[PDB]
Amino acid sequence: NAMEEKFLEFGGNQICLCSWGSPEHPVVLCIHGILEQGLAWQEVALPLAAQGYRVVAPDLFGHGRSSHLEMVTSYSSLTFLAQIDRVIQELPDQPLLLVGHSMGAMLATAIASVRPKKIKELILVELPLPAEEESAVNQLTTCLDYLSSTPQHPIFPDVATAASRLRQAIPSLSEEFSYILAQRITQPNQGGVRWSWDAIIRTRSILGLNNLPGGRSQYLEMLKSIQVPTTLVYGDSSKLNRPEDLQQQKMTMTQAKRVFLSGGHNLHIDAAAALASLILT
Amino acid sequence: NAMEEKFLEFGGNQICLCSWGSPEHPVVLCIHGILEQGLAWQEVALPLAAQGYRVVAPDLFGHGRSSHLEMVTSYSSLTFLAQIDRVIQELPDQPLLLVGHSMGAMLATAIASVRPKKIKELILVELPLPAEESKKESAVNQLTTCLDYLSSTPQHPIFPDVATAASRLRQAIPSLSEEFSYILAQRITQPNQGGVRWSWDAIIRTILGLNNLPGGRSQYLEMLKSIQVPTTLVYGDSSKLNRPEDLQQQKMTMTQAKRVFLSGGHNLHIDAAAALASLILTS
Repeated sequence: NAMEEKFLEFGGNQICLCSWGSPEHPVVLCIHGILEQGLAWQEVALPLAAQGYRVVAPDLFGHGRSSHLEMVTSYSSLTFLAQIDRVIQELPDQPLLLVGHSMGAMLATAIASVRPKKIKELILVELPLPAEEESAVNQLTTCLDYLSSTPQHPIFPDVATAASRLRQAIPSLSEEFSYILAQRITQPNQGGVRWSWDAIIRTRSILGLNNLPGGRSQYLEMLKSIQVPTTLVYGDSSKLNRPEDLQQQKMTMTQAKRVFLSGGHNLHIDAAAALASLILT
Repeated sequence: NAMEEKFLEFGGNQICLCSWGSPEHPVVLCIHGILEQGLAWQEVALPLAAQGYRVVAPDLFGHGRSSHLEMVTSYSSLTFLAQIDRVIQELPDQPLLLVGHSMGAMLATAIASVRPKKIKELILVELPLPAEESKKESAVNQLTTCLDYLSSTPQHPIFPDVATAASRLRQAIPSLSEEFSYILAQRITQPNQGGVRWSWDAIIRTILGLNNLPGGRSQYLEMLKSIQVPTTLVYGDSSKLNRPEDLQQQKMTMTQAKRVFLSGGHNLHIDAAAALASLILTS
């Protein structure tokens, strides 16, 4: 029943893999979104594991218990894609179910476009549309100044404060689950605790984590190119996608099934059971 | 006199700074191209140092004596740009002469666009332009090729001795003296599997998109157009790097740049080293 954790070496760093279920069972590979962690999948993972699946959810670099990258420029969608590809390499050589949430869904789309034989079904939860289109020089200046900044996390009195922060951000989290999440990504410091994920990732837009290595044009190509059965899952009260954004996705991924669940952006929390059932279908 | 090396820590890695001349003298910062090393600037650096300049040539990560990046995806133009920005932050706070060759010239243009107040003169030796790209969809194929490559573990050839490695350098750049070819190979070889291999990172020889920033030909020209610092475009009169249309494009885009043709091919830092030093000295 309980989550297991193991580390896998990659590129001089360590990837923390969270898993639930029997190691001999068919794999559901789940990719979390920005600032989250593999444990965020727990409410989806438990009913899947109960039905005979092995659920595997890596912490992306800089998140959860995975290594922070010592050189800031190593944080890129390309690095996360290589990380996920390495995780797949470590899993059994059978087509698996691939699920991604938000940034995780963008990553999953790229992985499914590159490794179609490995992907039995693709489930894209709250897929974002890339930014549409100022000068590259001014972009580059902002980026280089950001990379040299040395962002720090605030000091909370205790883990309970951190858990309350997570519940403010995702009101459907139980007190228990908010604490289980917060304790895994806090560390003692300066007489209290602070987040233990890499502070540099909090301005993901400037780091380019909102886009794939080839930019928007690579992303739109990918969406239409996906060869594997796919379901687009959205929260019926999410504000991630405007109506025109939903239409852009529907008109690009014309072969994808589309499902709306009861919840906002954070459907892995808001509608965990419904999402697990969807994956089981 | 002789080259000195000083190491600077950055991002958990080590940057080797090759330098010639007195530490208190005005700086000429030189950026080498792909597969080369800071020592490749020596023939330019000696006459500059003799005229009272401090010449500094960093080894780019994965090259020369700088660290290899243990995660392959770390090799990007942005990483090299951040590395060069870090090196500038380490140098005195006085506008300096920035010189780049080939890929190093591309990197030099980007850093000059970002930190113009730091640059007295920008000297661009054999500046490339990105090719006009096809509008055919190849981005899935490109990412596949890239991911497969990133997980490959290419091995360098094993040469029987350093003299053989030096011969390979001299075949690549015929104007290299036997002596200088040997000095370069000496620095970038190491024992392996019964002979010697290159000591730079084998993954760099490639498909990784290392040669250019994100944007394409059009975006890059906009960068070039924006350059406010005094600039000299330097070309080899027998170089085939730039077609006449590419030379024309650079001239049209950078209307305030001075332009000069030196006697030699692409590898002017070797072919025309004294002439290039002379040009730098007159800026």
